[PDB]
Amino acid sequence: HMRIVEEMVGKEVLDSSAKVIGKVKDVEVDIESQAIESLVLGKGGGETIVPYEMVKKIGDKILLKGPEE
Amino acid sequence: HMRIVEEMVGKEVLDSSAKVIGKVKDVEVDIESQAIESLVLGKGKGETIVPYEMVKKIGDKILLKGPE
Repeated sequence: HMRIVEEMVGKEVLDSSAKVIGKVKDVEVDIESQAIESLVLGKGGGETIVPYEMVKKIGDKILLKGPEE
Repeated sequence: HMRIVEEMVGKEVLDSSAKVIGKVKDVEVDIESQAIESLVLGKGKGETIVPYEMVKKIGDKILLKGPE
């Protein structure tokens, strides 16, 4: 249960290497399943689309999983 | 497929009786099931929580409820 705008947005996404890929710009949703399918991140100064199946944890920051994870 | 914040936050949501319940200020998702919970409407400070269940269509506006 999370507020996309007020919460899960503007949130930094880190890859498994503790690097920051960017922040959450929006969230692509599949119209059918009414389900999430990917996060659209922002560079800053243009967009990166990361599959939601990559997200490992979502707390203060969003942690993507490793290649072996 | 449909981007959320972009093409869905801000749009007005209308009744079955073509009435304006409010505008979508936010949307909640069940980060586990990967499902959109409901829409959070700006008012008529206060908030209305429309079970995303209903939503019949999304165009320049959001249409909902019916005979079900």
